[PDB]
Amino acid sequence: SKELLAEYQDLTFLTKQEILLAHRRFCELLPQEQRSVESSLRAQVPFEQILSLPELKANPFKERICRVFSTSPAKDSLSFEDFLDLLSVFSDTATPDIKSHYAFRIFDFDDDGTLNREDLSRLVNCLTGEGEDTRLSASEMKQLIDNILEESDIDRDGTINLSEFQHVISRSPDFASSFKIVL
Repeated sequence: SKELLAEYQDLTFLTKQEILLAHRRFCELLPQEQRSVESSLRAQVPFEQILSLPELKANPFKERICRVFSTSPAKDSLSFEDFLDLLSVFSDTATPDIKSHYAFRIFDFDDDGTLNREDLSRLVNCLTGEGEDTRLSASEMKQLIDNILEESDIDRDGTINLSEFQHVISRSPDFASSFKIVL
């Protein structure tokens, strides 16, 4: 995390200065839970330290973004190698397929390759239950999940794979192109 030496697997769209600027962002992000002595390297940066700054509060996808970036167990989360590989997906120069693959992984909670009906409900409820979702506004998406899955499940298993997601979302890849960062 804090050193630039030990086995950095980063096949990525960032040149030598873009990595140095992103390393300075990761350095400002690093020190509150380990405040002065930087002891736990491939473990911090955590969701507590991502939640630390102003506009990471009513963004319903910030814990989803953290989980696709690294994570697996709680508190052992976004190391610097994860830190570069992630924003490389949103870099200018990065391909529409790696951005549509990231959009699939926001809906695919357990990362097994398939959007199940429960994981599509839990993602869409995370963004829709913010500005007063009353009982009819909850029932409209709780009925429309089953009907989106019934129509997009072309292969038969009752669960949306990456081929069936990209048949609805990016067969001509227009939505797949619109995922750019400012670095």
